[PDB]
Amino acid sequence: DAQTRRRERRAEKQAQWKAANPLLVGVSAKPVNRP
RNA sequence: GCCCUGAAAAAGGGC
Repeated sequence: DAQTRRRERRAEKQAQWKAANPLLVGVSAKPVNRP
């Protein structure tokens, strides 16, 4: 189809969403900033 | 068949 294909074009929407939605991404997979 | 929206590995929508 074209949507499933468009999803590959959504990697920017996914990586932008995934970047701010780790909570909805692999439980226990949230980065932090306190070394 | 082509997309668009959804983050989607839902749900949706237009042509």
